[PDB]
Amino acid sequence: DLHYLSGFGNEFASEALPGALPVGQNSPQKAPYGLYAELLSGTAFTMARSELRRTWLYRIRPSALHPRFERLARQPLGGPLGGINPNRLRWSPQPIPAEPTDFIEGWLPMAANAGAEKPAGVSIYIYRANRSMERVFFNADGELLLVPEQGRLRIATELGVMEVEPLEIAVIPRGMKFRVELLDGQARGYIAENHGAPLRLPDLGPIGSNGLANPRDFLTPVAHYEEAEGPVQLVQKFLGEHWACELQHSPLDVVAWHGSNVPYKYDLRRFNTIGTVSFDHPDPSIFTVLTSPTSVHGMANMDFVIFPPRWMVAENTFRPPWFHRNLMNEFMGLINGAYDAKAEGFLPGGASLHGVMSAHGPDAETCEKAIAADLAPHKIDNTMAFMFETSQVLRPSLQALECPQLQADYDSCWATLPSTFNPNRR
Amino acid sequence: LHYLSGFGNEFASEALPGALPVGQNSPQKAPYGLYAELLSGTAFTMARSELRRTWLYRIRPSALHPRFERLARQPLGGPLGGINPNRLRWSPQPIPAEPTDFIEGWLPMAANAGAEKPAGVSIYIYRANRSMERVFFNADGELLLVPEQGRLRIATELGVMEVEPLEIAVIPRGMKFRVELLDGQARGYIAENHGAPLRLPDLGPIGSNGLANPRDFLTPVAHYEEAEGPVQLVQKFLGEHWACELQHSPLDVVAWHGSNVPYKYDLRRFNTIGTVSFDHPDPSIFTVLTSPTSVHGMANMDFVIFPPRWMVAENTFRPPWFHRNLMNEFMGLINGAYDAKAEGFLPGGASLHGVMSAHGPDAETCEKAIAADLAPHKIDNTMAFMFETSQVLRPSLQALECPQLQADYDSCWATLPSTFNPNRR
Amino acid sequence: LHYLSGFGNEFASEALPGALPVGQNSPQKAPYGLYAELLSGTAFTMARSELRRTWLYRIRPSALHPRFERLARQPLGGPLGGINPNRLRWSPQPIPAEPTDFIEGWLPMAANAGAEKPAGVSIYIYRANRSMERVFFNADGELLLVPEQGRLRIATELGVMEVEPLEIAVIPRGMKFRVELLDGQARGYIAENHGAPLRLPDLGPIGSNGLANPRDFLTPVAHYEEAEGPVQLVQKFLGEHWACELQHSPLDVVAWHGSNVPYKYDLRRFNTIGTVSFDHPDPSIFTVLTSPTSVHGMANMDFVIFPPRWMVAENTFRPPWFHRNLMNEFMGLINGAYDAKAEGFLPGGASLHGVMSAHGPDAETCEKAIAADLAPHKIDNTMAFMFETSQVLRPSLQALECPQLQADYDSCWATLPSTFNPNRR
Amino acid sequence: LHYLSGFGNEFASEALPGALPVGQNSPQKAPYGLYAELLSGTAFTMARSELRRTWLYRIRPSALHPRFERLARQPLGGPLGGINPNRLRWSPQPIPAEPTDFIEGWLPMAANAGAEKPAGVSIYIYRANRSMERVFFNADGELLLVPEQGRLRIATELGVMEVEPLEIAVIPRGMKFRVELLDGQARGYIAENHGAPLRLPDLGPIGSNGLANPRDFLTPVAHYEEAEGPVQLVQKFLGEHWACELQHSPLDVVAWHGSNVPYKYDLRRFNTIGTVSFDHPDPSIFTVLTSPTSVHGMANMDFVIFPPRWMVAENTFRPPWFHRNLMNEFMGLINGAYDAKAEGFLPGGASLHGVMSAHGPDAETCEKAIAADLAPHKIDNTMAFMFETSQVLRPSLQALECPQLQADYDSCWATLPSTFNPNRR
Ligand SMILES: O=C(O)Cc1cc(O)ccc1O
Ligand SMILES: O=C(O)Cc1cc(O)ccc1O
Ligand SMILES: O=C(O)Cc1cc(O)ccc1O
Ligand SMILES: O=C(O)Cc1cc(O)ccc1O
Ligand SMILES: [Fe+3]
Ligand SMILES: [Fe+3]
Ligand SMILES: [Fe+3]
Ligand SMILES: [Fe+3]
Repeated sequence: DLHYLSGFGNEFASEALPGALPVGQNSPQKAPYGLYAELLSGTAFTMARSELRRTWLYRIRPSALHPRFERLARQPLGGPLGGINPNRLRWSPQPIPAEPTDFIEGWLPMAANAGAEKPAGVSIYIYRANRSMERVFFNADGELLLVPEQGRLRIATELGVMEVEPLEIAVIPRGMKFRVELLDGQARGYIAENHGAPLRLPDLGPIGSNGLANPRDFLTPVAHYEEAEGPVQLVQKFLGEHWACELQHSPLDVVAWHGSNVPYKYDLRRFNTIGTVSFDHPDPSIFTVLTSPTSVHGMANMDFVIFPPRWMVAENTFRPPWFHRNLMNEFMGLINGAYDAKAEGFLPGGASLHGVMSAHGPDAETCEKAIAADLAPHKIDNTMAFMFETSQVLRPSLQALECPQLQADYDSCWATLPSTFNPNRR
Repeated sequence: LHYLSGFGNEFASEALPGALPVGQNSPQKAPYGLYAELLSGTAFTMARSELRRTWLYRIRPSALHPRFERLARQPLGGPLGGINPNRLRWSPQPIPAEPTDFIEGWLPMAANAGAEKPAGVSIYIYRANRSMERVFFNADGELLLVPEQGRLRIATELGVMEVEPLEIAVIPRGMKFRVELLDGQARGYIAENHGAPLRLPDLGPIGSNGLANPRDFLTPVAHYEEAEGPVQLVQKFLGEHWACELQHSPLDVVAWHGSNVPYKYDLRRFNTIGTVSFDHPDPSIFTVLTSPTSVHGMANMDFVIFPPRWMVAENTFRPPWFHRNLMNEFMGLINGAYDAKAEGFLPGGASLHGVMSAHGPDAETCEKAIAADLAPHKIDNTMAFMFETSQVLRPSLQALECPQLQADYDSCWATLPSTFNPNRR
Repeated sequence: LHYLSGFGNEFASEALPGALPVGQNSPQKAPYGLYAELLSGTAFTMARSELRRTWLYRIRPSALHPRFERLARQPLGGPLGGINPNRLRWSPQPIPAEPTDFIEGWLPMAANAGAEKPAGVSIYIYRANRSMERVFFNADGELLLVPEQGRLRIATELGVMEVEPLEIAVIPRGMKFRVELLDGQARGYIAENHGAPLRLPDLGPIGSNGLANPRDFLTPVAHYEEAEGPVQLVQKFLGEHWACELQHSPLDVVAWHGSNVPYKYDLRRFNTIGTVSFDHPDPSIFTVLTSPTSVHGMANMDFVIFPPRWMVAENTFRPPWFHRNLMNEFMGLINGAYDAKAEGFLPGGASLHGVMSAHGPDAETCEKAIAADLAPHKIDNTMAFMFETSQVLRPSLQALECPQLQADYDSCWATLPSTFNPNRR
Repeated sequence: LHYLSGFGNEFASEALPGALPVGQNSPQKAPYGLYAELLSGTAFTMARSELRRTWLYRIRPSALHPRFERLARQPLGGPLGGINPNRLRWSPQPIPAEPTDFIEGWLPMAANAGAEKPAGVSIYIYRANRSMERVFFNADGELLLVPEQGRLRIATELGVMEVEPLEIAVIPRGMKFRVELLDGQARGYIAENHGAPLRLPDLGPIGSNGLANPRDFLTPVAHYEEAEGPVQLVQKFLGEHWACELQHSPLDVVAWHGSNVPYKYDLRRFNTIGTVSFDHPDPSIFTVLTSPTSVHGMANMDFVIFPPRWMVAENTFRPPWFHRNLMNEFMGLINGAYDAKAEGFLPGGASLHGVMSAHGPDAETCEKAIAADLAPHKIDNTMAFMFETSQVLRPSLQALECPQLQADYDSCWATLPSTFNPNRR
């Protein structure tokens, strides 16, 4: 049923009725089908064209037709930041709550660059839901990157419907209205809420003009509108708060649209993974799928990086990640299988945080196997881990620090590292 | 009053002949026994196009002052309002009965940050009923002033300028000035720019002429005062008023040269660019002045106007399109009526449409425009404007409790009908 | 003929279902037994916004060809003309009698450099009376086509597009095509771009919409030929036509994806921006496409048009102002009449005003515009354009020797009167 | 021989203790009575990342020389060849019988410009059968040397380095050196860079390690000659050899410090990056050194290698894709065989595929690569490379008439079969 349009960054055009898009202009005095033209400006008007995101919508009712928004009683993001804590942290998977919880009600704040009330940089959540949304929602605080881990989602957006399963990702532009339906009854996955410059493909450098995530594989849904008359709740997230009003129509009433500010999805199984074909262990920036820049050239707001099935051929090399201390902040999760660097304790749905200059690296067991291994071409398979790497430090929420799922002795995973130093034998 | 023209020029003005040193900035014995002082409006190391600095030749160094002390009267110390995503509209602000000079009468409307940590832009509406009997400088930012009622006579260190409704003036951060109310009372708007100084927009395809022409930006000529007697010196620092008493007038600059200057501009001289075919151009096209960030293309704020202009778009919906925006749109009105809003938006009024809030023409403007007979139409007798900021503008507590805040703004859109017919393109 | 819309898109098109490999570019065994081939329009390492590259899935690789040999017929061999700083105007070019297909009919008009050392821009007028019975590619640059008389049907590697006067078309460097004349004969203008590929201008204050809207740029859908038999393949290299003989059609691309594409654009769809107040905006404001240099702001060439448009400027001299320009202004005319010239400038004609040559409205146009009663006037039924280049344009020997070159173009300004009266402001 | 390590370092080396002035560059009385001399490899005002300058402390200043005089023997005086778009391949070059030292033996293969107006890049193959009994510098550009047969002992102003096949060496413009042939004869390739100095490529997502690691670039330590006796000093200027005679050694630098240095690099140390999944990455991914232009992303030339490497791409056509390129591809071979060409391409040989020429794997390689059953495979015992330039490479007349030019290179692609079946995905 669902068709998609391909090509990251494209000026797309889609209409659900023939000729619904005005021809040769954006704002006819009398629009086709008696629709209303509406502009969704995702960026300042004066961005360089390469950075412009904006979409013209031709819709049954203007978005401006809504009564006063009011603050909902139920607020999942109102918990305070946790205390200062430099420790290396790891969480076991999050259980799905018993009480009714839809997609937006189910975000568990893990760690963020700032407090919810003054969004900046990145905010990280784990979502757990057991109901489809019976309302429509937009996020005024940022762009959303969704990384499903358990259960498929059907995401009905203003520009059309997309379905996403684990091993795929989805991105929803700031301000865009959507409704998240659960195809498998319940769902769990990771969210990076990006409050800065929109995610986009990394500069490829010497990799050139193809590879990593190829832009042909980024898919955007085709136009689709609803005509359901009767009360519909519109919720927006603003400064961390859920506010709502009630409409008497469906706000997913866009019959046609054209432009570049679009929801999209991507299948990580399609990543054109580049790595070493010789020796050593490349910097994990080499696995970058999407990135959000800052005004500081080369220092991202965040990089979305993956660790996929891949060939390991490095000769005479310590193949797992090197022991590491980073200016950046490293938040990892796991979609399936096991991650190469950690023998036990890092499960799908789990998470780790190694903040600025925290000493990390492969655990004792992994290290021991790696040095002893007899090296031949080896394909890592049946796994997908990822990282949200942020320039700003990630402060864990109080909820996360108080989480029963917060493992108590993560530090022990390094505790048995032996000295093997012998100044007498090079 | 005489003026020097040319936005961004290296000016030179002297109130006494030869008062400027010739061929250097720092003579050992300066003409007329004046003191050389440097006002660095930017870091020393800015590229030359970004540099703002003025050399002052003055009777007493600004360094001659006793300790500043916090004033009890603090117009800008009120809290920030609570979180509120709603579309907001305010009726004109009445002028207070209590004695209130220019600096005492800034009503905080909305700001990117709390007054104690200035960042981005702070927006105010000023109301005053007294001329200033003292001198003031703002350590927190550059001031953009947009008079709505009443003329201002502004005595600055670099000289005197007068501004009336339909003109704007800008006072650089740290520059001392004193505001006289020529008409007894005054009301207008203020954008306080805590970021990169306002400048002319990059014209892109518009090229090398158009919009605000640089020849129209006017700076006053040198004028000094020789009052001996106690003068209060007030500064705004991190939101607070602090003061000391001097025994001389700090407006004692006999000559100056450089680029860091106060200036004025008559909005009636704007070379308005628009469509000459069809459709409705983005309102960035009406940009008068802009403050950039380190992110190319994304301003700290754009100052944009909606002036008398020709509407000629054919087969077009001529009023603004329905819109949702990353940026934050604060609109004011200097005179007349604005084309997007039939009623409720008056001179001295304000509207705030925050990031991604759904806005556009009201139901009435909509009906009329679709049924209108398209033909060249001169919009006249109006002047609206917008301060557009990239950071969200947080309404102050005062603005949210304001009797002038309209209770039923959302109702102006309430009667928009569905006209959809799936069976008729 | 179907098209794909959106300037600069990563497009994907297949003439057979699933002819595009899914999830990769280079399968070991490609669908349908096709061959993968990459056309790199730019260096691999360009920033993504500047990247132009298309993947092709074709019956035979382009590498399957015998040695190229120089043809005896060389339309572009003529030398550069002598040095001449004068203002030049040519009448329309007659179509020659002898058989002349599209590539045989380019009359070199003016160019930044000799044809054997391509640089900047080379300008031609094409005259043809035969469809091509061969396939062609230009190794020297991107081709901007501006038809003036006659429809073209252009069969490219990526598919077929048809172009008529008032439309333009661009064929990327190195891409193979064949031109069929739908009307028996054809005439038009060519800008051959040896520099950075043409693209949409930065809009500055115009914002995110306007001028040439990206949705209006159309790219053909995949289309392949299967005619076996002998086919001549010609390439232009350093000004010369070289050819080889193939035993298959080189237009055998069954599927493709990417961003290095031919496209067309309808100039009637141009969202024309201009003055809605007074004065006369810089003609850069009419920019459709632009080729930049490494010097920001200074294009290799701007392609600018002068379309139907409302003139409403008040108390203004509305025709172009008198002008001297660093840049070099080559004008053509697709239909109608141009606003700055009253006689002598006809469809298919050309004018050249080089670096610092004094140009402006002719005496007749000037006289009328000063005397006119001013009111809203719609310029209609006309399309002029300009190729504006930063490097000087050297007229060819053929152009300087042309019978179509007018002998007394200077005379059109000869009657400009003084009207200066120092006693009457 | 000892070396200092780290591409782009501020190095410091002295052959006598304390010969480098401490804490300054220009003492009034320098240690040991030496002369200070600055070698400015770049403009003074380059950003520091781009700066190359070396301070020398030497026995006599370089200014002590008689007038230079044009040599009668001119190795590079032959003209450019005619225009020729064809794909070209040459067999290895024989070494001439006549006495020919390093600089006498450069055979021009292809260049962006005629020797008299150096621009971009010039490519040569050197053949020599004598060591130099004289000293040489190149005013026209930086030299990248790629030995293929025979070892070199290169005495430079900054010290002595030894280079063998599989290593490269770079000598900065203007620096003096003398080449000794350790094996009696030598043959190899040269890229003469007339533009921005070669440097490490921006790594992009590869990040902060990989490709050529900076620690592996080695520079010789100070070494001076005290001999008095006749020495000929030759320079290449605008393509011509000019010489004067000294009665002392110009390799008399006792101490030096700075960043403008000769260096060498072992290609066997290249941290090769490639696909660990599928497809065939752009060969830019093999970049060792690059020379930029003012156009970001578009190199003057990239130096790229094809080294021993693991081939794991699954369900993939593993050899280079068929290709047409804006850029110009000159390939060479140091040892073994290159993956894309079954026969005809030997160590010492060369290919040129110019802008938009159709290239790709030969029919033999292609056929085999489609049929092979894929498994992990280490390509080994090979080293090829490419000089890829943005400007077109014109082959010299010498190279076009060279007996070693292969008469039927096009034949290698002539047996490419159609395998298209439109009725079978
Ligand atoms: O495994 C980790 O925790 C992250 C990581 C991955 C990698 O490839 C190199 C370094 C590193 O810290
Ligand atoms: O009228 C408004 O509120 C502001 C506005 C002006 C305009 O020209 C286009 C869009 C827009 O929201
Ligand atoms: O008429 C011309 O020749 C071209 C031209 C057009 C314009 O709008 C302003 C100046 C100019 O030279
Ligand atoms: O083999 C060649 O001629 C050079 C080459 C190498 C490569 O990896 C991809 C394309 C290409 O043309
Ligand atoms: Fe790390
Ligand atoms: Fe708006
Ligand atoms: Fe002109
Ligand atoms: Fe190639």
